[PDB]
Amino acid sequence: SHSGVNQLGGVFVNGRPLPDSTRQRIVELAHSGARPCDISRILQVSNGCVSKILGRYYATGSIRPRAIGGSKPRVATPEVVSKIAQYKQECPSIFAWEIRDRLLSEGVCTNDNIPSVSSINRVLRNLASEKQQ
DNA sequence: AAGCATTTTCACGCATGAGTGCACAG
DNA sequence: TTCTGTGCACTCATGCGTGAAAATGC
Repeated sequence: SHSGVNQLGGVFVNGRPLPDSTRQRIVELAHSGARPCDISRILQVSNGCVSKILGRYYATGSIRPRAIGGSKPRVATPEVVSKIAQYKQECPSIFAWEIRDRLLSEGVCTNDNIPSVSSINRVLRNLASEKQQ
């Protein structure tokens, strides 16, 4: 990414959150009685942004930005993960492909959402450390 | 009887960044 | 041969701030 200047002379990084320092400032200024437009002017942050941050702060008490990107589980869904754990639990010596075949035959997954063996072992590894935590 | 200021909204164009499944290796 | 661990490149459905138009407010 790269920094830029907005119509107010403020530096912003397109697609990224405003620095925590600015976010704290925003709430700090509001707390002392500054209206959103004042905060916008002083901190050279867009009015819409000031509004969103302040709004979310009042609703959640958080100044931290939410998680951008990533993705949601496609094959390793919670029920599938429970099942995988379920299979390993009752037969530790079981192979990933054996676990795959099971998820399929039992109908926990369709040929469209069946995890790759790799993912299955990844799931298994994720569970392993999880219980070490 | 007349407008500018504020605040509210959200389309935009951006940058991801979790989850997945390969090739490769032990 | 099999299997499972590593490292990678890919994917898109997210959330970002901005800018500006639509509401309000004053």
